[PDB]
Amino acid sequence: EEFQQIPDFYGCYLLQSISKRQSFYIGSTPNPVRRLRQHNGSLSRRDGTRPWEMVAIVYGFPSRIAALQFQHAWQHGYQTRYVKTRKGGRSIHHKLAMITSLLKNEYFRYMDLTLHFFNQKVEEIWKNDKFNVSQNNYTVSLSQDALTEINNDTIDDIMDVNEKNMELVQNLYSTTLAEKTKTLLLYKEKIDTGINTCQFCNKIINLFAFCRDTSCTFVSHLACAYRYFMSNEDTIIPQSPKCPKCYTLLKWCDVIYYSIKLNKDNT
Amino acid sequence: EEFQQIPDFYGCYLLQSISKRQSFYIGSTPNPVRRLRQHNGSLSRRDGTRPWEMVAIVYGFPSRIAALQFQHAWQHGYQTRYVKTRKGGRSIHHKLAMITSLLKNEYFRYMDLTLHFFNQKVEEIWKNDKFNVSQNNYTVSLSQDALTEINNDTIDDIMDVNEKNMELVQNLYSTTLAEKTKTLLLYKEKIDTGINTCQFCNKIINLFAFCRDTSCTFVSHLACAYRYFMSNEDTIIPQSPKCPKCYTLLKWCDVIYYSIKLNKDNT
Ligand SMILES: [Cl-]
Ligand SMILES: [Cl-]
Ligand SMILES: [Zn+2]
Ligand SMILES: [Zn+2]
Ligand SMILES: [Zn+2]
Ligand SMILES: [Zn+2]
Repeated sequence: EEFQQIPDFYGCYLLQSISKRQSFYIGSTPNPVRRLRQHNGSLSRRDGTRPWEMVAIVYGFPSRIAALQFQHAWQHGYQTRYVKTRKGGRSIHHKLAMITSLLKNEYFRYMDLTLHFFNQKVEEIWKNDKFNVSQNNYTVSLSQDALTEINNDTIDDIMDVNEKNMELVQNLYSTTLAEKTKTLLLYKEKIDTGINTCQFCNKIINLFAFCRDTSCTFVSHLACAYRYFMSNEDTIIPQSPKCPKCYTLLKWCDVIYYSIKLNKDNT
Repeated sequence: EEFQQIPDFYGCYLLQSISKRQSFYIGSTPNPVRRLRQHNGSLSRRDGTRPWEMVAIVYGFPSRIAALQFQHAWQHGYQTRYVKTRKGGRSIHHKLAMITSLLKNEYFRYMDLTLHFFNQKVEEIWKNDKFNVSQNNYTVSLSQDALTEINNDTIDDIMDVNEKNMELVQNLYSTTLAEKTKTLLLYKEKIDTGINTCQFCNKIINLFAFCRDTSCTFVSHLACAYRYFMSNEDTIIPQSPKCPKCYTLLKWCDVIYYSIKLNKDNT
């Protein structure tokens, strides 16, 4: 209906088999923790494909549909270079080239997505950009205590990677939700308390826009913020929206997420 | 969750005041009929802005969020030309230039949107493209019995336009839903009956793809269809997917809509 929200979490992930390093899987899900557990099932109930390491996830999608299409393109879409080139290949290099293609050279560039690595070696192969996909505007993060050059010579090695990788995926998922919860609760507090006017149109406010900095005093109509942001390359989405009060670089999709969510939760 | 659907209907509309021809309003809604009625309220409970004629609607959006952003950009986004130019102006020409900008020159081009006119004079001013926004890939339709050059010299004139415009908006809305319902029911019938294999991978099928032509026999995994479609300019969305069985030009977003919906309704 007219109250559908941007998902709290929706990501597109790459799995790499811990023992079979040239085996990959691309999927998408609103709960990576649960999904990775299904993917691995039980190692006791076998060719060694399982267990999988989730090595990277792209998240922040405005909906399931847009995540599905990122997934489709990742799996079977074409690479580009700053024009179109060869279809996505088999190696880790090709899998990671497609990410760069989609985020940097494709319309996805405008969605303020986050690319997160759970494996540092996979992060560096990506940063490498072997095929020179690109010579902003997404986020790249790497897990604290990310895995480095994986050992898989032994059973204990393999079970260790699996185990640490779970913890790492769990930490990103729970922190993200918790950070969203905290930020939401403080925006609600701001609305329930003050009778604040929009910074721009000065009319007592129905969708809201706040700063990321939850102690900052910037508040406005969502459509007013957009107008200001489009005023001071971008034609239809503000790609580097600085807050007019603190100048912290905002993510416009983030601002919409809380706007939509705060509106939804009320009703 | 993982069962969110592409909306049965979600559109971005332009209103033009019947009496005040230079007054416009841009909005978006999953139910244009209900929304237009709210916009007009009652003419008995006044400056003559009301009643509004809904002159055009863009629909087919994958979600509320994407419709919201089309709306934002329409209202306050920049025009382009085949580079960026002047911000959207006040005239009917400028309002309609922004549509062309968004559909033809912007990422929206890939969403298989439909631009529908309820007013033929507004359609022709749009087709005119006074500012030469563009020298595929959306649909343009015009209401059967669309209004031509509006009379608003009198009360009866004005109430007549209002009245006919309602009927016209109602006919597009109800037909669209009914056409979607019919097409869905026949795809369900196809699944409940046959034990069909995918046309491409030959494995007995979890998302489906069918032809628009509901009597056509093409069926496949959604991801398989996408792969085929990306094989035979487009880098990540198949812009002219011809069915492999009948060669009718498909809309990929339409195919996803029924795919997602058929999957959703089952569970
Ligand atoms: Cl296995
Ligand atoms: Cl009025
Ligand atoms: Zn305002
Ligand atoms: Zn601030
Ligand atoms: Zn198949
Ligand atoms: Zn066919």
